[PDB]
Amino acid sequence: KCSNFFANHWKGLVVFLVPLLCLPVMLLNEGAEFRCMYLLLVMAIFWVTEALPLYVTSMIPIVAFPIMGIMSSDQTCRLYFKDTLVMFMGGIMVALAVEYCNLHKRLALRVIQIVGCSPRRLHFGLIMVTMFLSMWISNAACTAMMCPIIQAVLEELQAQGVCKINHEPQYEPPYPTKITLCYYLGIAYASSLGGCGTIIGTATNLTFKGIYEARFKNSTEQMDFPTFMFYSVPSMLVYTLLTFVFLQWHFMGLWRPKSKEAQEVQRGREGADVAKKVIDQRYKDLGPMSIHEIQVMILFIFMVVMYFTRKPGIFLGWADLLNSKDIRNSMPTIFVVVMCFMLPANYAFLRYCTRRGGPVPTGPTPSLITWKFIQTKVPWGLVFLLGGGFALAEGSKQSGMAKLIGNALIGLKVLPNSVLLLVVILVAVFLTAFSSNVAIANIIIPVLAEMSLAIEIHPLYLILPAGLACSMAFHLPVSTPPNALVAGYANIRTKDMAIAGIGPTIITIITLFVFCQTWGLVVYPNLNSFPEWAQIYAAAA
Amino acid sequence: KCSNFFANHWKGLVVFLVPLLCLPVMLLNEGAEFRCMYLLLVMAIFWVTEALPLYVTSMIPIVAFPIMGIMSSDQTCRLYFKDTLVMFMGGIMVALAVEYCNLHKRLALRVIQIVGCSPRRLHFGLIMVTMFLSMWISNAACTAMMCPIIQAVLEELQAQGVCKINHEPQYEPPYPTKITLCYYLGIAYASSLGGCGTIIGTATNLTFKGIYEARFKNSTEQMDFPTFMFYSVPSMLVYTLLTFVFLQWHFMGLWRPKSKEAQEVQRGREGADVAKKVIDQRYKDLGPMSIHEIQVMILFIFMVVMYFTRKPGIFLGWADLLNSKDIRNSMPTIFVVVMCFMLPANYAFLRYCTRRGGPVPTGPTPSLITWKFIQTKVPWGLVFLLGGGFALAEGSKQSGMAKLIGNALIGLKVLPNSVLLLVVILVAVFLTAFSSNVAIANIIIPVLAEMSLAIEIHPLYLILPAGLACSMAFHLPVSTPPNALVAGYANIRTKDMAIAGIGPTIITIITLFVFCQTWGLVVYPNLNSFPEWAQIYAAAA
Ligand SMILES: CCCCCCCCCCCCCCCCCCCC(=O)O[C@H](COC(=O)CCCCCCCCCCCCCC)COP(=O)(O)OCCN
Ligand SMILES: CCCCCCCCCCCCCCCCCCCC(=O)O[C@H](COC(=O)CCCCCCCCCCCCCC)COP(=O)(O)OCCN
Repeated sequence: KCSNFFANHWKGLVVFLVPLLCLPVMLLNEGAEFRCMYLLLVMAIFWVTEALPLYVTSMIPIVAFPIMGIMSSDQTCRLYFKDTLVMFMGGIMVALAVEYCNLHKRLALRVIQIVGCSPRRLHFGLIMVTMFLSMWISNAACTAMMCPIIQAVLEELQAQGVCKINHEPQYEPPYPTKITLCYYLGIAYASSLGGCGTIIGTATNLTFKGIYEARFKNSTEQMDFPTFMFYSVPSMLVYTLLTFVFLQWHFMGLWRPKSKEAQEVQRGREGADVAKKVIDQRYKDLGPMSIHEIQVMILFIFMVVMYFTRKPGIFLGWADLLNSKDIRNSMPTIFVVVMCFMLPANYAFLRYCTRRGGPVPTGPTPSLITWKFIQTKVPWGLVFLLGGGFALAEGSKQSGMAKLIGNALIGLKVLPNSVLLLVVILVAVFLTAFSSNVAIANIIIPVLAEMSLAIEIHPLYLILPAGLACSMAFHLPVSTPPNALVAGYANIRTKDMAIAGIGPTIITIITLFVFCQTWGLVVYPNLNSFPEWAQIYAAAA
Repeated sequence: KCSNFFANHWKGLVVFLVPLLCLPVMLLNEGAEFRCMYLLLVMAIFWVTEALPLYVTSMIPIVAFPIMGIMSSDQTCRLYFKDTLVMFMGGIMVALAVEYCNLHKRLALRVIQIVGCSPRRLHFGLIMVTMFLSMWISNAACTAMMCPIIQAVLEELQAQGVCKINHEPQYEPPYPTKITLCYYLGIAYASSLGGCGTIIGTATNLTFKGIYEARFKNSTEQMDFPTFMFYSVPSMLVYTLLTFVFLQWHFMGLWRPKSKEAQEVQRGREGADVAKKVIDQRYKDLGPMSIHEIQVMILFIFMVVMYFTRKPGIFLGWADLLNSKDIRNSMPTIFVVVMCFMLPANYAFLRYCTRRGGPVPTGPTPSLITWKFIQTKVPWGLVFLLGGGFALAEGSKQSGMAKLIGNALIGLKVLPNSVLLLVVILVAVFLTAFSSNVAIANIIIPVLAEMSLAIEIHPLYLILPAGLACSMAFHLPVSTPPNALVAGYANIRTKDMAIAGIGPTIITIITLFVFCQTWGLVVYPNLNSFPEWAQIYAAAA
């Protein structure tokens, strides 16, 4: 029974020991940079193990930094709540606003009518629409939005009888069937993948954009919003299609002509007509567009286009027009939220003022969304988690440990650049797979910045592939909040998820390694050589 | 039927008209100070009218200020997490932690045992314990904690047959009768009143302390933690006691024995012994004190002690001990939160494996508090409200509103100082009566500071009484959240509460006007004479 104590109490022992075990690192060496390293290491161990609730560990810098003497208490508390975080919160709130009026259901059904009711065509349509959705909102919001539609469509096919929701016929909740697992893992993976396309979709893009633009004010290259799309989208398409093919083969016998599941998908092909009838009758059941949905759509489109035109390459941009003070992208999303609270819902009140119509509303007209709804659904804990990364970045920069570790990693000079790039990709993936993506990106990026400063490489040549690499996380439930939500709301098991995750990782390293060296040259032909403006920085350091 | 239109849809009209109607303010006068004036006025009129939800309107500065050119967008978002805010949020969290383990029940029952069980003594005991609890934590959490205890007690008395909580069946929610009205209003008023006690009682104290420290740094006086308590406590005891007496007279038949309420109280006196049996039997039912409660109590006391002495003082100032960089009071509360997450609940597991006596737990022991609980209880909206208040204060200082309005009120020098102080108190209370406290403090403090600079009057002499008075709100449900919670919990017709408000307002005004002039001179010696360091700023302006 001495083993059972280890079985049911392992989470506590790690908390008790790890600070004590790692205590000597401060004591032996002198500089407070070692104290910063101690804090970073212990916080990382808590993150990866999930001994404490994941959010609460991010609070530690508040007590740590003033005691360690690294940074003043007032500034450290200030660093959490920055404009990017406001953008992210506004995005989540407007996504809930979309969810309120059921518009996503209509969009899904319309796409289904477009594609048809064949099983593989169904899967392809869902993957593509999920990618398109997640290109421009929060990933956790995207998957939470889309999942109930998924449950509805497979329970409709349950009424059809082609598939089974749970692998066992209810024999802990029962294991889901291969088909259901395929659908849920597909939506999760596509949701995660979509972030790489656009700056706005996932916070990691914003974080390393901020880090790079902070370190080098004098960079000739710009990392512009249209150019970021031009770099990102082709690879995005290639590996999302490859992930589709791999997932289809792994679960449904796509390229295996003979399988028991192949008979199942052929049977699903047989009942195409009845599925078409249930789908188009179901669409008919929704009814014509209400106004409510119409202005929701208008606000969403306005928000996206208003992001697009903030000093773009082709256009002058409104930011230059309103050059009174520097305005970030936080303004449009909050503008949308406030208006979404202002505007009415049905406009029936207009009947009394001028119209001859009969009906008149009895009470106050409800607005688009109600604060009672917003409080319950949004995951408020994310603010601390996002703030922790900024706190760590600022602390590491001011304490100077980044310079120490960068000058420590100086032996890599002998290697040719391409193999160094491969090593960078591999280490970035390995680090990401064990925590939240934003935190890992904030840890990793500055030391590579200083490394490139030292080992005479153009910095962006490593920074951009690294930042793109930080996004993927495919085989840990704790790795990425969309994966956590998909673990919820369903009965997926960790081992099967991990073994399914082997494909997309291999695919994404291969495709980044291939397209970076080729496409970036077209995007930037100066990455290979070392520019003079960076030589000035090197001389400065 | 057009009467029904204005009766039902006025909230939309105010939103549509007021921003448009108040437009000429910026058009007629060129200075950006008037733009800031317009912003402040429209925000305030939205606040008082409650057309929009209270929280959402405070978002407006982060969109208005970057466009209007007063201050950059980055700074505005930075203001929303000044350390006082995280201190307040942590205070709410630890209050929930106390709530989780039923400590308040034990405290209330013990105090009831100490005082007695006669009706008037019962009411007095509840009032005193409510005040003592609200001494240290946020007011909304305090009243939300204390509310169901009163429900239980009145249910007990209903079982005894002394009185009925409901007024009458069918004379829409039922009307409450006198006794329950008295009890609930006592709870609300006592909570709000005792919140005035110390620095940590309510966000207004933190707000105006921070403003005073920011505007003036060379001043002799400091308003550290002990001195504020010394200035405040003697007054709060007096007006709390007088409030108790007034509530006894108005609702409970104190001095009028030839009244119907006198006979019911007399009937209550005979049955006091049976109620004593019920009370102490119920206390016996609750059982002995567990380790859980002991731990949470130790953490609470440790937190308050760290506040008391760590900051500069005669004995054992730990801030002096760790003075590499200045550390504020944010550390202890977040320390308590994270520590409260770390510790276990039972200790049976660890001790039992070594001890070998007693059952082995079959699962991991839960921590003191669970993030699921924190998710659904904290009023997360308060962050935006406090941020809006801070933003308004900073913007008014930056743009030049304060200097203009202070110079505009230059004429008030003719009146004697006591009369001026009385006018300040009266106007402060009247403005507090409309909207939330922290907003009024933010609007009022800076203009008073600049005016007192102009009139050559020691600024503390006015700023402290006004800051104390801003807490006092006793009339309308929108004025302060505890009133809303009470009115919602048991339906209260606002007419009765408004009528009952006439007592505490008069009592508080009189006792403040007397006790300031008496006690402040003792605690602060030089208030009457204008100090030289203020004259330096006077020449600076
Ligand atoms: C100068 C730099 C400063 C940096 C500061 C950074 C912030 C703070 C960092 C940490 C500081 C030390 C904190 C120590 C906390 C110990 C918690 C022990 C919890 C515990 O007993 O867990 C059990 C195993 O540990 C054990 O068996 C533990 C053995 C010892 C138990 C007795 C502990 C007594 C209390 C010690 C704290 C001081 C007094 C507080 C009143 C397993 O239990 P489980 O599996 O059920 O866990 C379920 C999850 N909770
Ligand atoms: C060159 C000058 C530049 C100046 C710049 C500075 C000033 C800028 C000011 C911007 C103000 C924007 C205001 C937008 C909202 C207007 C108010 C609408 C209120 C409303 O719906 O009222 C209804 C009653 O009818 C009414 O109140 C009757 C009027 C209805 C008007 C409808 C307007 C529709 C606008 C277009 C909407 C669709 C497109 C959106 C992009 C419902 O009132 P209620 O009380 O029942 O409900 C209240 C919510 N629960």
